[PDB]
Amino acid sequence: SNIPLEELQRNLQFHAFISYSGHDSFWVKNELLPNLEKEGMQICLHERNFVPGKSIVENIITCIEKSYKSIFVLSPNFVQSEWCHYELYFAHHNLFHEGSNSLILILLEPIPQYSIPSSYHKLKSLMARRTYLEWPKEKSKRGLFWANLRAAINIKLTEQAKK
Repeated sequence: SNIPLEELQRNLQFHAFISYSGHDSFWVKNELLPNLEKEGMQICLHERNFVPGKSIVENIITCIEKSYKSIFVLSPNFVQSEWCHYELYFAHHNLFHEGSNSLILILLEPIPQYSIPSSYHKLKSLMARRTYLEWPKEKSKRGLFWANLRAAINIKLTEQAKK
């Protein structure tokens, strides 16, 4: 017995979600919030009252399934404080590809590579994704950040690997 198409149904719930830490939650809500909300898109951010009896490890990858785009901020407090919560991400690989046009990388703060453990493949992997956005120290440079962020989405990565 083959199930028809009518039986299977799929729909979107959110436009995009951001992944940050409480340490830099203010900046995200004082920069990213006003940066995304400005467009009027459904931004899925952290919110009290978490769903009980639901593993978070899966939510990390699920966020992309329920959302249209995945936004993550590269900060030190993330691996310094949320080294475990993020560690789970490692197990997840299909979460997203390299040539994905629905991901926004924002480097809120620098991160020490020497500290990056060999086991941390997801973190060290950044070495290749170093072509992400960086938060400027000057206020006048802030305009460039958002500018590059958008352009980065307009451009599509180029990767080719076959045997």
